[PDB]
Amino acid sequence: SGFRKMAFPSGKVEGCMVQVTCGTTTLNGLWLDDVVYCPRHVICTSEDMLNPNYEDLLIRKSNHNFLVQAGNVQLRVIGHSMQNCVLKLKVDTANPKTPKYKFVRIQPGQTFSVLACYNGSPSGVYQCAMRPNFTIKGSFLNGSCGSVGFNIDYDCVSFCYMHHMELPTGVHAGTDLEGNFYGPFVDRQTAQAAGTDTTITVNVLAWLYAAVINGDRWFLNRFTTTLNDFNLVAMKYNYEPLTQDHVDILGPLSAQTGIAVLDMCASLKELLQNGMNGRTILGSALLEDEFTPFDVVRQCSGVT
Amino acid sequence: SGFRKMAFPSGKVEGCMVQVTCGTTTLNGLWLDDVVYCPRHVICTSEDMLNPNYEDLLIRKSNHNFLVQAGNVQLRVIGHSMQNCVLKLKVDTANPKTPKYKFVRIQPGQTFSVLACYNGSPSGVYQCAMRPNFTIKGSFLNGSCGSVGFNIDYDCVSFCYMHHMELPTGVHAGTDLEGNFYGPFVDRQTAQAAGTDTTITVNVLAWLYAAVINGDRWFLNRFTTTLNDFNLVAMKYNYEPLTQDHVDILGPLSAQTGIAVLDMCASLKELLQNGMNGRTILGSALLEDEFTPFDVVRQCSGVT
Ligand SMILES: CN1CCN(C(=O)Nc2ccccc2)CC1
Ligand SMILES: CN1CCN(C(=O)Nc2ccccc2)CC1
Repeated sequence: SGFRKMAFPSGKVEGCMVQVTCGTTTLNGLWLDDVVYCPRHVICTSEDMLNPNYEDLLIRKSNHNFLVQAGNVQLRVIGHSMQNCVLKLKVDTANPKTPKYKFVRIQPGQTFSVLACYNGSPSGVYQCAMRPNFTIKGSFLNGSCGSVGFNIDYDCVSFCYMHHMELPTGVHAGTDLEGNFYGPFVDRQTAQAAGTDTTITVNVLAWLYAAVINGDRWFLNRFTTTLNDFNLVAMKYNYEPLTQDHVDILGPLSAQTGIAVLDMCASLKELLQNGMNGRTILGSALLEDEFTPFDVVRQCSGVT
Repeated sequence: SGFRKMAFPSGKVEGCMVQVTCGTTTLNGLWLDDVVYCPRHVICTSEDMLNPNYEDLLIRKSNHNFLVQAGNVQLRVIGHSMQNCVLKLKVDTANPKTPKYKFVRIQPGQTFSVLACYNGSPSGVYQCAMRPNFTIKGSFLNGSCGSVGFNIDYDCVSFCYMHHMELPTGVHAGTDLEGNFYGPFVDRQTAQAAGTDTTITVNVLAWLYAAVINGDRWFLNRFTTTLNDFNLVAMKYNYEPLTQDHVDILGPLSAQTGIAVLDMCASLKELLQNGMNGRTILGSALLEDEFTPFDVVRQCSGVT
């Protein structure tokens, strides 16, 4: 029993983190097989970051200008190609600790673990969500760029995020491992403002199921509702619309708890309309939206 | 920028997790050098757990009755001794992945990472605190016993917790690695009720410093207070008393922020007396007490 914001074990990813240095800029890289992945803005001075022409900047760089260090051993760079907003540095040694892996572009509302790194060294690990406005609310200081987000499926690591940017508003933007930014963000130091940070409604409902399962039940009401009724209320509170797909995904939690999904929606509606009145749910005073229904099934069943 | 509930990288600890089976009971063990540490209630049937005489139960057990599996390779048990509420199983092989380590008995209010395991396999990692009533609010299902709490100091892992018990109230009790329970708890299935779960006041203040540092400032008031005045208010709200030691520990955050510790106390006093009025601080609607001042210095400085 008990319900925690829980990251995946980071060890498989620790074993992939390296330091990448280009001139004066040092940041993190991901060593998988004989390729090191890192943000292409490694080739930028902070001055460059105002109006960087990455192709032009790259002409001046050789393989020997990219210093790649895995612990205290240097990796030889034998090639590099810019793929979108990532550099792929080919090195002459395959990472002996390469786990089984995929690159997956996640959808907004999807959760993942971040291993925050500095100089190719892990500082810590925490569970995030891709917000509906394609930002993440990370913890990232200077040197954290190249820090990655991942999921683990038994022994396969699916890398979904590489950290690139902090917006002037202190939220974070980055890419998939093909170097495509999530949302409208670019690796430029400029006015980029995130859209509305909506609540991930399906994740809130899953978390309400996790609460009931762990004994926090005070918020269960006598009411039900409909998707359309629920959604009129959701929208007014900057919650994402709930779809039949969302209802289908919550099915198992519904079955296990014997609480219909629309009944729970109607519990959630009253919480929105009436607030918590100083009460808490799994030790939170607001409605948590960074657990997916899969996260809730996983942690309430003990998947390893 | 940004502030996250952040666990240590779990990889050094992943490499120590094994499965221990005695008859029908399977749970987790910690393999360091040629010793595997696990909860002594591995020798108990759920029936035993009502009124277990561990010495008597142990007479009937041989080295060959303790099945120790590290991945899919069995470890030979060549000896075992009961030390308090832990079994130490001597095995003929030293764990090749043994990191630098200590056993440290932590104080209440101290934070640590848990690597939740099932059958010697890590499921996830999360940051806890030892509550002032010596419970932790964990996430632990059947088979999680032997899951450990730790801190990392660069490359040294200080193991502080081994998980043993869930109280009837769904909070967790366990031991240091010498097998001494934190607080008044025993490995018996009975009426054990935790005391008052007080708020770790020094941790709240550190978190208020982390907020200011990350730009959340709305709660900064024009007032100051004194330790005695603050404490009259603290006590009424089931906050731990604040001591000069606590003030001394907050010194660096005070220096960095230029907010005197007693000024921040007086901000915290108004928060207690006036609530949040529907506002949030680092995306929380209550006052977080599971970051130590050291945690706040660490994450705001990027220690690896
Ligand atoms: C911008 N360019 C792109 C091409 N390029 C390479 O090095 N390519 C390469 C890739 C894999 C192995 C060997 C060489 C130089 C920089
Ligand atoms: C309860 N007893 C305690 C003694 N004991 C041992 O095996 N001790 C041992 C320790 C280290 C190496 C070899 C033997 C049996 C069970």
